[PDB]
Amino acid sequence: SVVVISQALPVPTRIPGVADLVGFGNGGVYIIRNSLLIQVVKVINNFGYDAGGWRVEKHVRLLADTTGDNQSDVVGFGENGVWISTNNGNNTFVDPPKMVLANFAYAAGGWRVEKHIRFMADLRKTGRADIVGFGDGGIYISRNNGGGQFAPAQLALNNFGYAQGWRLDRHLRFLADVTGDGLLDVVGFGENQVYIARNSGNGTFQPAQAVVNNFCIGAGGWTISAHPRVVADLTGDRKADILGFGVAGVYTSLNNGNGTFGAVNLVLKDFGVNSGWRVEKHVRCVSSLTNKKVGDIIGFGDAGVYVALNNGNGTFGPVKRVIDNFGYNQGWRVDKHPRFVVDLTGDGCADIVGFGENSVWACMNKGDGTFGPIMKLIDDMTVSKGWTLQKTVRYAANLYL
Ligand SMILES: CC(=O)N[C@H]1[C@H]([C@H](O)[C@H](O)CO)O[C@@](O)(C(=O)O)C[C@@H]1O
Ligand SMILES: CC(=O)N[C@H]1[C@H]([C@H](O)[C@H](O)CO)O[C@@](O)(C(=O)O)C[C@@H]1O
Ligand SMILES: CC(=O)N[C@H]1[C@H]([C@H](O)[C@H](O)CO)O[C@@](O)(C(=O)O)C[C@@H]1O
Ligand SMILES: [Ca+2]
Repeated sequence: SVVVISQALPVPTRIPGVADLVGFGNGGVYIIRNSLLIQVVKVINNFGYDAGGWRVEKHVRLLADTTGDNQSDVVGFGENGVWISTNNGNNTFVDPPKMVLANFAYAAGGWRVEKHIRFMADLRKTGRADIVGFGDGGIYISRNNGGGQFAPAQLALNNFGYAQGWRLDRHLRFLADVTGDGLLDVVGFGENQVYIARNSGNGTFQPAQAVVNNFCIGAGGWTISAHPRVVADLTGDRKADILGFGVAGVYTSLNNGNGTFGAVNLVLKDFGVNSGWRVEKHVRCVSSLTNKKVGDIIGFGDAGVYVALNNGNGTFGPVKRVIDNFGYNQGWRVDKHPRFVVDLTGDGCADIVGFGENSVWACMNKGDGTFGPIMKLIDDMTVSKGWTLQKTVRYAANLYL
């Protein structure tokens, strides 16, 4: 697959890759490096609930390469600005973090987790992540000029902001390449249309264009509470398509290749409301599970994990239950046990990792979208070791390649 940044998954992971696990726990930052030694290493005495007073409801914590060396850094949008702990290359990070910009923060700019979105993204092909925020006035960017130097925030576009009516309980915003030039464009599921704003590569986005009159709360009755939507390449040309988990099942609108979109089609009669899928019980993902390197469908359902494989053109094979685990029936809960679909083995076919009640578990893809047995990774970064959704943040992330 390709680099798409979403609200649900603001830290993209590489296909192929051997993703690491990163936890912002009470006591600070801990990593599990993907390797022959599986252990938890504490790396930063900060960015934690107790270590610095970091709060899920006030602050944002991400990973991103802010230097251009393909190593991920820790990035926190704190009370009064943006703090970065850079990767030292050896499973250590700079501590204390450095405050790079007095903006995009609770008390510097009036940023609110419940109103605004903050990402890091290399928006100008410099190799380094710029700060990008969907704020009040529109989209703001702080340019990453290297050496830890971030420029004062500049308005990238006067759209997709709270002022323009954008709401986290109604609407969705993504960064994804819809043209194939490698620049991440805005894709926004608004009140009545899906819009794109083309990335000009210079810290600005072009005027919004409506591309589809569906997939929205006011067009087709798509709600945040029942009908998740994603953007992902379903054909293998590196250009992002639209995919929605609706009522009858999965609908898509395919990119024509130039960032305009096709008609909306029902392509699979599963993974929707009518087949019993529920945002409160289940996790629904699109990731590459095969050597076709396109978006396949993965659902963590009741009885286990279900998969429908993309034929390579956005049509799908039959739904198969591939693992009898990680499901609601096995006690896995959306509010307690983070589950990710990411490559942990370097073959290009995404695997499964789940932060369970007692242990972190993984289940590896055989290379063809079928899976091996469940494997216990470590007894840490779990509910029973004091990690909750309300006080901790957990990601899969490529710290290195
Ligand atoms: C959340 C958010 O967007 N904050 C931004 C605000 C709002 O757009 C305006 O306060 C809307 O009135 O504008 C700034 O120029 C500012 O005043 O500091 C930049 C800041 O980062
Ligand atoms: C959330 C959302 O879709 N906002 C869009 C709105 C709404 O469609 C109107 O509020 C409907 O009346 O219209 C705009 O032209 C605007 O206000 O600049 C574009 C903006 O992106
Ligand atoms: C969420 C969802 O599945 N929406 C689907 C809707 C709704 O079923 C009806 O609009 C509700 O009355 O039906 C469509 O034909 C439409 O109107 O666009 C396709 C769309 O994908
Ligand atoms: Ca794999």
